[PDB]
Amino acid sequence: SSESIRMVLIGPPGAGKGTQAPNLQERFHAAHLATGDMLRSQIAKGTQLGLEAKKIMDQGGLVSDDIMVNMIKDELTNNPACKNGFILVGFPRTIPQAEKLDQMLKEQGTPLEKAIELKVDDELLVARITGRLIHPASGRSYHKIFNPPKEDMKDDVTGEALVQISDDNADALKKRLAAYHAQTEPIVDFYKKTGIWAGVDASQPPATVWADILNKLGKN
Amino acid sequence: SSESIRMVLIGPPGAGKGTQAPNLQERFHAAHLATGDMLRSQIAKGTQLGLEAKKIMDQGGLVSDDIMVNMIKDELTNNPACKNGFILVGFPRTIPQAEKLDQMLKEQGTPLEKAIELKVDDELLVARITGRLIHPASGRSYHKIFNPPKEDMKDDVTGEALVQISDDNADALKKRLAAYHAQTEPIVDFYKKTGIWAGVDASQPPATVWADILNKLGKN
Ligand SMILES: Nc1ncnc2c1ncn2[C@@H]1O[C@H](COP(=O)(O)OP(=O)(O)C(F)(F)P(=O)(O)O)[C@@H](O)[C@H]1O
Ligand SMILES: Nc1ncnc2c1ncn2[C@@H]1O[C@H](COP(=O)(O)OP(=O)(O)C(F)(F)P(=O)(O)O)[C@@H](O)[C@H]1O
Repeated sequence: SSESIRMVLIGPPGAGKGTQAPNLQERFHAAHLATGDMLRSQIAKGTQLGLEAKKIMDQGGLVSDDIMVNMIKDELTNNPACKNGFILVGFPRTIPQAEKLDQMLKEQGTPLEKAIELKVDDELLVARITGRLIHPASGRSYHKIFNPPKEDMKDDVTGEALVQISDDNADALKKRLAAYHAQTEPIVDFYKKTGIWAGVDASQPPATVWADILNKLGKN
Repeated sequence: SSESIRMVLIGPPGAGKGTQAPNLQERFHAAHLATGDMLRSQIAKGTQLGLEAKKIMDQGGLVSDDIMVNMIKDELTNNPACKNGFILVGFPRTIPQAEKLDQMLKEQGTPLEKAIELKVDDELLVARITGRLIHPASGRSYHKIFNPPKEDMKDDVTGEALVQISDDNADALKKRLAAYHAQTEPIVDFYKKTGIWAGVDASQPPATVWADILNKLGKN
């Protein structure tokens, strides 16, 4: 095993998934699989799933549980980086999706090993979301206080300007945190019942949260 | 005038919006605006709007209303193809969106000249969706029964294989078409109000529908 990870990283907006996923990524050289990013990449390719997703999506609807799970499957089966495990972010989001994912990873014979849930109190989140900065290109995020860029409003690797989002606000966030707890509790619960769940304290500085995770992972 | 147009093309899936859109382009030399494609392009280009849209939905969410109109406004202001006019397809879809789209075009100085609704019966529609073949790379559509390709499952101009990506499923179709109606009836009613709506029987053969459209537009 060791130097392979098949896991699911969950947490509310503001917990740092975008900050940890990349650390995990480089360590295990695993594939960082984001659902929306997979959706878009597939629509670009002119694939049957991509086109089917495209038409049902750009028509005011959502893509089916199985179209998602069939795409994840396509990725495991073809993505080059999917051979040293993966890091699934933002999926599942309903029980049946967690259900069909397990039933298909089962098929593939490559089960999830961990479901890391990043924990942090809302009050801390709606306060920390106020000062986030994203390199629009890479999506590399920084925080003006907690993980500041080395140069005033500049991306560490490109020297390009960082930007803050209009939705990066207290009111808008409160609605999203509420929605998050209501829909993630059953999935968290699903992962507890199968024994792969692990809580991590996301209230700690980045490097401490990194270490906490690397430890709950059990590799090494 | 005469060979300039600013309009919306509304109608149920399987109605024929994609099949007629290029005529309108020939006739008027204007841009084809499909919000779905607009969004995905913004996202991929690394714009603040791309960034926000890909944050909202990529977290299983629904992209504003304002992000949409503002993204359309970007097309208009800065896209050359949009200096002749534009053939807006698949927007608006709600009334707020219609009110917001109107308000911006009002401020802009270029309000819609026409809203064309493609009408066809639900029984036919499900049939239109079912037999649909598609050339992925170019997006060109065919119907294995009402408008077949010259060579079996082959794109007329490229010879490249066609695909069946229209969610070929019994119930789901009739259920979705019901959704379109409940969603769309107010947009049409909103446009008869504004005095710019024109309905078109899209059940007739393609060229017969185009002549109906061109006459309805009243620019020829
Ligand atoms: N341990 C930490 N302590 C304090 N701030 C942190 C910590 N880790 C990350 N942050 C940050 O708080 C903000 C949110 O983190 P990040 O942007 O990386 O992930 P998330 O907020 O979880 C999200 F992308 F995934 P999204 O909005 O998509 O849910 C950023 O400003 C980031 O710099
Ligand atoms: N008037 C017509 N008579 C017969 N077949 C037609 C006619 N117009 C279009 N078709 C077709 O019916 C199907 C639907 O057409 P098309 O793919 O062009 O538009 P629409 O279904 O209206 C859509 F693409 F824009 P969308 O999926 O965006 O909602 C295709 O199979 C195409 O061949």
